[PDB]
Amino acid sequence: SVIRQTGSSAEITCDLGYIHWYLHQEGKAPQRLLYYDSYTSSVVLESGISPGKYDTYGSKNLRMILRNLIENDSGVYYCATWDQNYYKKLFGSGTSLVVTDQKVTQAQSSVSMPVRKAVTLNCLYETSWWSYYIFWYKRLPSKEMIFLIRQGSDEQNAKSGRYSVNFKKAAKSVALTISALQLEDSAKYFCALGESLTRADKLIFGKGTRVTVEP
Repeated sequence: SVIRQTGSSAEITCDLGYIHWYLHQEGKAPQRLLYYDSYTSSVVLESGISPGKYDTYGSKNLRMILRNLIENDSGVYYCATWDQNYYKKLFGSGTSLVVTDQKVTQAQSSVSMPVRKAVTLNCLYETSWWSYYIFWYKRLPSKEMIFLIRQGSDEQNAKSGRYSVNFKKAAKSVALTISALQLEDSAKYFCALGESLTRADKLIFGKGTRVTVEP
């Protein structure tokens, strides 16, 4: 939770070989800004992103500095990395900054359920790829993206714990159902697409869907 003001600079740190910095702005879906390889010190910026705006350093050490702040840099920044077995991308703690003066859509609306009752969150996705993965995450009030489930474009339906994906490739729909909804499940759930399991592969996110378990 970091206040700052235009023309200034900001140092997001990271508490996790390739690291991916994402930016998550209000009401928008999270997006990769770039990814950086420690080994090579190489950096690869995404389309439109301007070089010399984001500086990245480290390998305790890993940080990103933003160079010329502007209210649009406002948002919450995350560092990310593929798990050691590429089952999932792991996300860092999350850092909200405030500067002061292939498609994925989850249009479903804030939902409210009572406790110990199921909820199915919808997620529809567009893609040119023959093969890809879908990852569902839970964004906590602390702003931490937790990983939940992954559905493979060629697997049977995902089940893990209370989590269930009903996979419908023909219609590219992947709604997550959480089973015994409990108070703590009250969160915002993001649905993500990826193409392959590789150091460089990014995640394309929906804008997510608030769940509120009620007693």
